[PDB]
Amino acid sequence: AGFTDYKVADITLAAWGRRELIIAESEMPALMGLRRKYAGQQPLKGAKILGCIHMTIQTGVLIETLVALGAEVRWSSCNIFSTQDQAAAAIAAAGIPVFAWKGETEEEYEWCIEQTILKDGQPWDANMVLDDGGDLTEILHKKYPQMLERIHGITEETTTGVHRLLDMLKNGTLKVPAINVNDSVTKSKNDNKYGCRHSLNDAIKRGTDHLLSGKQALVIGYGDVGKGSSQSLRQEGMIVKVAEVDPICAMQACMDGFEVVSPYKNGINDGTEASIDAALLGKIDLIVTTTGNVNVCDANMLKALKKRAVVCNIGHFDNEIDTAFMRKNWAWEEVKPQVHKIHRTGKDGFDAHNDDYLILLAEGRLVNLGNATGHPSRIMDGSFANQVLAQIHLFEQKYADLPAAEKAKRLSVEVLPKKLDEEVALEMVKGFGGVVTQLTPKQAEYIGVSVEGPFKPDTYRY
Amino acid sequence: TPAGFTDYKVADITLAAWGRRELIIAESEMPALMGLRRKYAGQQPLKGAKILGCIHMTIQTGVLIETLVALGAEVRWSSCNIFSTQDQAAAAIAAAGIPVFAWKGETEEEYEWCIEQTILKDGQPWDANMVLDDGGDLTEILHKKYPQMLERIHGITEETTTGVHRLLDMLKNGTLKVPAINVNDSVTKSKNDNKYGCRHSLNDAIKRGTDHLLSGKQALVIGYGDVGKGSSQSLRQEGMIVKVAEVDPICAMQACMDGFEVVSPYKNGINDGTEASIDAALLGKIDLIVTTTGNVNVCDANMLKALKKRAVVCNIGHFDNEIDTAFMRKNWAWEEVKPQVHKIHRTGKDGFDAHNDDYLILLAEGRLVNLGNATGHPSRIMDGSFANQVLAQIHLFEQKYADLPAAEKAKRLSVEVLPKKLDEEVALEMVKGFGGVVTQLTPKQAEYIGVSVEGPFKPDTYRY
Amino acid sequence: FTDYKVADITLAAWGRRELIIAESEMPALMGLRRKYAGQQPLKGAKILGCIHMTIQTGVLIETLVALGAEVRWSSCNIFSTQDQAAAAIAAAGIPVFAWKGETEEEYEWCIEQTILKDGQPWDANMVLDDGGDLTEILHKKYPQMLERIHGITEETTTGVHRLLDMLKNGTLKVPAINVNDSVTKSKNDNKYGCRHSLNDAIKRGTDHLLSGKQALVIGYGDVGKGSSQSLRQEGMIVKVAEVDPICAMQACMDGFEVVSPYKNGINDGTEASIDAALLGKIDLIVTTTGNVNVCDANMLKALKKRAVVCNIGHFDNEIDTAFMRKNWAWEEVKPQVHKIHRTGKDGFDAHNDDYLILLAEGRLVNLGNATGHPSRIMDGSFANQVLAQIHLFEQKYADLPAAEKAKRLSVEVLPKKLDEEVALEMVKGFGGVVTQLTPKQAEYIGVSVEGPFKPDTYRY
Amino acid sequence: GFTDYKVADITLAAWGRRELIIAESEMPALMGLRRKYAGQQPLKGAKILGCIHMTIQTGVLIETLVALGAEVRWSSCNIFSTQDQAAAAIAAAGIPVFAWKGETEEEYEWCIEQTILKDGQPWDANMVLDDGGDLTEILHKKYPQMLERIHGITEETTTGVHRLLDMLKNGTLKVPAINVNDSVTKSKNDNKYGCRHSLNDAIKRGTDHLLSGKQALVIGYGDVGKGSSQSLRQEGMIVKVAEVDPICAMQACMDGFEVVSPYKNGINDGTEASIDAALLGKIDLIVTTTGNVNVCDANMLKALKKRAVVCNIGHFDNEIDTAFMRKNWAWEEVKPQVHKIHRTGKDGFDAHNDDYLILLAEGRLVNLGNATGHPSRIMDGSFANQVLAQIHLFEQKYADLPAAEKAKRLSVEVLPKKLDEEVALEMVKGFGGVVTQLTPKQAEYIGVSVEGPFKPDTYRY
Ligand SMILES: NC(=O)c1ccc[n+]([C@@H]2O[C@H](COP(=O)([O-])OP(=O)(O)OC[C@H]3O[C@@H](n4cnc5c(N)ncnc54)[C@H](O)[C@@H]3O)[C@@H](O)[C@H]2O)c1
Ligand SMILES: NC(=O)c1ccc[n+]([C@@H]2O[C@H](COP(=O)([O-])OP(=O)(O)OC[C@H]3O[C@@H](n4cnc5c(N)ncnc54)[C@H](O)[C@@H]3O)[C@@H](O)[C@H]2O)c1
Ligand SMILES: NC(=O)c1ccc[n+]([C@@H]2O[C@H](COP(=O)([O-])OP(=O)(O)OC[C@H]3O[C@@H](n4cnc5c(N)ncnc54)[C@H](O)[C@@H]3O)[C@@H](O)[C@H]2O)c1
Ligand SMILES: NC(=O)c1ccc[n+]([C@@H]2O[C@H](COP(=O)([O-])OP(=O)(O)OC[C@H]3O[C@@H](n4cnc5c(N)ncnc54)[C@H](O)[C@@H]3O)[C@@H](O)[C@H]2O)c1
Ligand SMILES: Nc1ncnc2[nH]cnc12
Ligand SMILES: Nc1ncnc2[nH]cnc12
Ligand SMILES: [K+]
Ligand SMILES: [K+]
Ligand SMILES: [K+]
Ligand SMILES: [K+]
Repeated sequence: AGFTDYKVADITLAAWGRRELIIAESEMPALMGLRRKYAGQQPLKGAKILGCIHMTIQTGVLIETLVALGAEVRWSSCNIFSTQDQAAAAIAAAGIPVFAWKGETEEEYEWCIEQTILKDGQPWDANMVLDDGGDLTEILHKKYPQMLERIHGITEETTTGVHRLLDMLKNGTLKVPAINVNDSVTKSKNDNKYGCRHSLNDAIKRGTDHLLSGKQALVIGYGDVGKGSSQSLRQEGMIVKVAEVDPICAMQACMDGFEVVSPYKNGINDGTEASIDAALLGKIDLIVTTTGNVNVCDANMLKALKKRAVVCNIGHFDNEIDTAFMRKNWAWEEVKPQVHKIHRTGKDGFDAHNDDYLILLAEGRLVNLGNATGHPSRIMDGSFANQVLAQIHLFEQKYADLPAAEKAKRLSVEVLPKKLDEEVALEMVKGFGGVVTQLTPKQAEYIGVSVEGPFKPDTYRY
Repeated sequence: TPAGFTDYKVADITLAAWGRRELIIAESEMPALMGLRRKYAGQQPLKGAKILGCIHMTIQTGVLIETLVALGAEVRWSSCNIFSTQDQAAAAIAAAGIPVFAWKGETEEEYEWCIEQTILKDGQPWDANMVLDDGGDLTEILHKKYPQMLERIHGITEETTTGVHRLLDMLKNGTLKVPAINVNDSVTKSKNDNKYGCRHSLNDAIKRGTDHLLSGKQALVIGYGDVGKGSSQSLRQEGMIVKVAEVDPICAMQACMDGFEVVSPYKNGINDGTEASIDAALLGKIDLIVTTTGNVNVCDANMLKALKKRAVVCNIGHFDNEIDTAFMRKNWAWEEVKPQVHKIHRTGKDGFDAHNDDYLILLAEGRLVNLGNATGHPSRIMDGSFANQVLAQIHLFEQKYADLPAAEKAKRLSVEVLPKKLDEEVALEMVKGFGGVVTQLTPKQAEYIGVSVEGPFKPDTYRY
Repeated sequence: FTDYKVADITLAAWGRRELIIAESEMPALMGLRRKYAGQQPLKGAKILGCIHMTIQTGVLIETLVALGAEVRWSSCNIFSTQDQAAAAIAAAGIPVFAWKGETEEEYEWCIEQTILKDGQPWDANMVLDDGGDLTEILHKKYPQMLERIHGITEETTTGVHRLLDMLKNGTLKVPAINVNDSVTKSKNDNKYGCRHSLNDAIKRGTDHLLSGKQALVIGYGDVGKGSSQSLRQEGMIVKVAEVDPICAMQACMDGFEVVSPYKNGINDGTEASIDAALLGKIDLIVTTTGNVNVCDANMLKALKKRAVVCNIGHFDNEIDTAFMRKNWAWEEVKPQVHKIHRTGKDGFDAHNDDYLILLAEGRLVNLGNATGHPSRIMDGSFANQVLAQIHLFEQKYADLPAAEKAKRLSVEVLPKKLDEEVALEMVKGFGGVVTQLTPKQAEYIGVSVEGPFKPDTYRY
Repeated sequence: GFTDYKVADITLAAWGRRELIIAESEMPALMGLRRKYAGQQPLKGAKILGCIHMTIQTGVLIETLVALGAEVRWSSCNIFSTQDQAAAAIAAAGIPVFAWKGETEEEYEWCIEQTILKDGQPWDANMVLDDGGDLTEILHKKYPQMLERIHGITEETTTGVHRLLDMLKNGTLKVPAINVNDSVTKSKNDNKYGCRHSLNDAIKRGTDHLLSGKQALVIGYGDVGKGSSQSLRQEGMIVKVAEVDPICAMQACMDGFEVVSPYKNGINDGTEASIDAALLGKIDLIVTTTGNVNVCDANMLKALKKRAVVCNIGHFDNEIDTAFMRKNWAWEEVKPQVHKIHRTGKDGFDAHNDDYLILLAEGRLVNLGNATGHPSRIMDGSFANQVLAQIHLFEQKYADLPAAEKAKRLSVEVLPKKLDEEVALEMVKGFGGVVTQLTPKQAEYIGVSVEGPFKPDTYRY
């Protein structure tokens, strides 16, 4: 009542969002377990969290868990297409500041982040940051250093954001410590891999309703996202080829039953059209970029792709695909929101029955969130249980209140302890109805662990 | 070849020409190992090395042995398991003039005697200066029984998870006398050999031992580490309905996401020692149990008593004590079907009825089943592991730990892994052997993600 | 042009964009347009059509029209229409009566609107049907219209069954072609189509993770085979129920555990007969049988809390949804997704944990909660439909003498050569290359180089 | 003093018996018939000439026929498919069997002749069980007087049925036959899932090659090609499929395989120029599954990637042009049923030559040649059908009918669906599966009897 401190597409979607949040709570036992465990302790009482992450139903359950543990938040999405408008509405209607809708312009995206940072035109009294991709983190360091003086930490969701943090640390420009949430095993080897397994073919089906069985796919990259993406397509019956620059990841692709190829002859990308394996790309029906790198589906690749191939990206940022080239040279025909036919016949107009087009999904933005709903609740449970534990840890450490000599000793980018990683995993397993076996004292002694764990040395790769 | 060569003990020297035929085939399947031969033969980096080697005497180990020799080493060899030798591999190596003491079907006494025949030459300690081990038995015998020989040894290169665990325990207790390289934890070993090797060779061994249809039947895999992951896939890809047990909730999470039901042999996961804690309804439905843990007594006597009639029991971890075979020897009658395949009649100890329906089928007497009942991992997978072995041997031999003063020795007494750059170079040769084409980063791309164009491509923290 | 009724005519441009995409996905059907356009084999045909008004059906409709036909069209399910497809067809001046979310009364009205033109029966002479509802209405309510109709081409397993029952009973009035049992229909559409579209519909309705959860698929015919694969490939632990031991054998060999909801498989009506331990572990039940009450009231009571319940057979009586309407409280999550609260009939607690999630109110879930089968699969089914329409229309049964009619009153399938010719176009659509026998090789196996390559008994 | 047999080594009998006793526990449909019909002795007076792979599984079939009252004289239908411990155990039981692994072609013919002749004269045979048609052909060509007294042939496999149908077409078939192959519990169990189990099995035993990540080309996508393709894909091979039948090719595409032809545009015109050399030069493994002739021809063999494996899982070895390889290339035996074929010439080879192919089982049925064929629990279905087929034709007593009645009965038929379903039910119970029973209302609703059959005869499963 009287609450106007938000901006969403349609507040009347709130009841629908609330119904979906109630379903999602039953799919997120690790997060709901954190709510029950810590609600009395209120470990986030006094925390004021700036949050920048895809404003989905799953993020709604994360926000309400932080709030239930005592935090106040101000929220935005980290992508212009990833918000679920009913989730945003349900959060705003609960009295929580959120600035997010599906289909933002770049200008609106920046404005939404700014509305979390500023309250009534002045810097909010923020003391914690939760980020996915590093955009909020970057704006705070470049534009609001006085705010970082009073911030105790950053908890960063995703591979790309972690890389940006490590670059700041290397350069001496990171102002507050961070937890790399991505590299919990219950994040990286759950969300990044199995989440894309679930949601990649999901988004492609919703966008195009194409049969995938029997068609040819090229997955660029075979890290955690590339592994999950390749499985998402292979399990549908696609004939999947994999490209990689890392020979260890390429080895895994071979042993997993994929043919490893390069878009470039002998894998040498010298910028000429002559370097493109036109015979290979002329047979590809679907290309997916998974790298976190720049220009891995480039202009000459796009020119050589089979007519009517689908082009999409599931890495964090759209510059994996040279969409700028396509905006400059080719005519875009909107099929429906986040689905565009790109006519390679020219820039000025198109024939409605032209056969020489590509289908681009989500304008090159994260395709699982742009054309579907991203990862499912029961996977995001893992990632967001880690986020909550990381917020608790850094808020309780109170870095901003430390003397300068003590700050220097704690300015780092760290992961959560393996014991907590395991405790999140156990809640996930119980959610499936799995029954973990308890070591006898002799067995725990034999392999050199405590019965309650941790069960593996920190070097273990799973 | 050498005139009058008698410094070996194998089952049947007439298998040597067959073994050599298979070695020549394997060379074509092991491009990383054969690349090291081509790259380093001229340099002879192992000239002067005298390697004690203890690892399964397979055709794949033959190619490893002849790679070490080609690079300048002398070796004396034994198997690290009583059932894992391929007799034609041992024969071909002996016929090449290489001391080898190994045959399929050793007794435990013969197994120990074979290791001692590598340690000893003409009744006295060989002047060994390198060790290559798989599981730590030779490492243990040297420390326990021949500690003075370790004064001349520059390093141990240890193949497998269990062996590394034993080394780390020695290091922490102050009992390890020479530095070691953990070959297991190269990604081109652990995430190639331990996983994909078992995927290939578990169902292979079960088929050769039993010729049982696997499709449609119920399996329980104990463990979901690298071997458990590969083993579960070996069975699921055949159409088994696979359930997975784990103590590690992270590994259990992966099993659930990989499409397996995660269960415990014990009610609520709690073993209280009693038969009442066994989930007898679960175990009464299981057609196949596979242990993969590297732990002790994970398929215990009460589980064995509860298993479905005519279930197959096997172990693919390094040591046989994963299964309580001792209980079965004490209480139940063993009927050999053929070598390494026994029906174990639960009707009693003394005799058995030839037509009794209440038996279990034990493979390889509970020893590593892929090597006991088939041929272990294929050459193209062992290529990764054994390329790492050669590089580790070169590294420790060139470091010359035994020649350092006692102060410098304390600084280098460690258990280390190979650097990621080398791991990557092994993988690249493996990928090329499949005909795969790795893409080269542009300078701008390499700058963008913060790597060199030549690698390494991942931080040391990366888990693949 | 006002001779239509759709949800929103302004969706026409969107539907037309998707029809142009779908044409590129349907080489067999577009090949028929190109090859028969000159002949106009359906010139003079007036086709009553009743099948899911999807984008794929739009390409079928426009193929029939391109070959000379006139049509009047309705959907064969209340939830399966894609409104943009219906709009695009209406905007092309083709009469269609169909929208997503019809009531049962509106569904019947829509069929009647195809049957009647300007308050009088249309001079129809052909029928295209999916499930047999239009066939049934013509026989029961408008039998004199059947005196001018040359044949029926029936799409699906349930409709074929209904045709054979009338043939057996002497009540079928016109000849029919069983389109379902072309191999490029039954062993393409019924199986692979459900493989594509079942997990699709479950994700769109619930966004549930499927990996690691327990499913029970009731049935293992073609739909059950495809459905089981749809779930297993996502990582579900899939159990299968069957009454047919041969289909059950296939499930075992395919790597599924075969179970019954009933102790020892005996469904004697009592709660005591339910395997409550089994059902208490199931996260998802999918019915695929074309039978009645295979997910019954006692099974629904025993199911794990928050399990998903859906049906991908033709009719919603596979699940006892009437029991649930009578006894439990329905909370709509969003269209075609309902939480059914087992706490009672009148009202519910918004935070109650004891509910089931029913998709599409028990109607065909792939069409109700997603878009049904993809264009490239429907290409096979609808190429057969066009060929079957050409064949019956040219036979001109309604014009034959009575004794000539008695000899042609049957339910037939298309010849194998045509089945193979559809398959060849589908294979070419994937870039596949079929090998041609040498004369010696064809002699050796006793076939012609042209084919057909298999005897009519071959099961593929 | 039983001497009416010839096997490799009779001392293998005890080992064979141990394996028969295990296989009995894996064959519930077949052992179910043994228990059901033992008292009635429905094959009393039957005298069966059998020609089928002398495996442990065939051992259980033979002893089921004998337990039901039959006498038999047995041979293998392939020179490499016998399991010598199975043959020894059968001989040691007093059953005439002439079979060993590694027969020459002359010995193969001699073995069949030893079943046909007893003490130098025609045996008083009155039934035939065959797998591939060689025994059936010899009887028709050489022993027509014996066929006058034979009541029927029960034929196991696709190729043998084709041969029967050709004879029926030509009016040369002299006795009726049951096509056992086309029971669903045979064709869609044995032909498909049996090859799924045993193809990668045989390749591993012959070569120990890693299959994951390598390229395979499967020629054919019928029942054997479907199972074979799955055998390789499930191991992680990248599997391409060739077909002449566009419906089978459509299935391969929808099952997630790339469909390719060895020949450019699929046109096999006999020229080297017609070979897709780029494709063949990428293939690590080629498997023929067709029942056809020369589907892996000389020009394909010349074009294959160095060190590719070549094998055949169709009934006969002429699927591959091995004659060409014998005539032009040097053969190096690696071990029994594994040969390197050196494409450098005919007159000897270099032991370190890199340009060779690996041929398994000299192109004969590779699952049986290099491993043990299908597993017992799959063969259970096929051989339950064989037993039922033998009972049916023996009880019809065709040989004793008047000429006019023979004419009405001379046919090639399948077993009725009710039997096919009952076999399937015993197989499902063997897995612990529980089939649901229709209610009366449900049976009425779909128009079937509660006991079945549940499908019309047109149903394809
Ligand atoms: N859409 C989602 O829901 C989602 C989920 C998790 C992460 N992500 C994002 O996806 C991206 C990848 O994440 P990750 O965890 O898999 O990282 P990763 O480091 O595990 O994998 C990236 C891979 O790309 C490869 N690569 C780099 N440049 C390449 C090139 N030119 N050609 C081919 N391969 C190349 C690398 O070798 C590496 O193996 C990041 O941007 C991450 O933030 C997205
Ligand atoms: N046979 C082969 O070819 C082969 C190859 C590689 C390694 N190995 C051997 O296999 C064993 C396992 O190796 P790994 O690399 O997988 O090790 P790992 O540590 O990766 O996996 C062992 C797993 O067992 C689980 N576990 C332990 N005790 C358990 C119990 N009581 N119940 C259930 N799960 C339990 C652990 O949680 C762990 O995840 C070692 O002995 C190793 O030397 C064998
Ligand atoms: N949704 C779709 O897109 C789609 C596509 C094709 C067909 N269908 C419909 O799906 C249904 C099934 O079609 P089909 O082609 O698979 O038919 P089918 O005859 O091939 O299979 C139905 C199966 O259900 C089994 N069954 C019957 N009663 C059972 C019971 N009580 N418990 C367990 N199993 C039982 C039968 O034994 C049979 O194998 C029909 O209604 C058909 O019209 C739907
Ligand atoms: N080894 C075994 O255990 C085993 C088991 C069953 C059958 N078989 C034998 O295997 C063979 C195949 O049996 P099936 O049941 O699969 O028969 P099938 O008729 O179902 O399949 C053979 C397939 O080969 C295809 N084909 C023919 N010539 C071809 C060519 N030149 N190129 C590509 N494809 C071609 C046909 O179109 C057909 O689909 C027969 O000889 C049969 O007797 C062997
Ligand atoms: N559903 C989701 N919600 C929030 N962040 C995500 N990242 C990937 N999927 C997501
Ligand atoms: N094991 C086996 N025994 C007999 N015939 C077979 N055909 C295929 N496998 C067989
Ligand atoms: K979601
Ligand atoms: K091996
Ligand atoms: K569709
Ligand atoms: K066998």
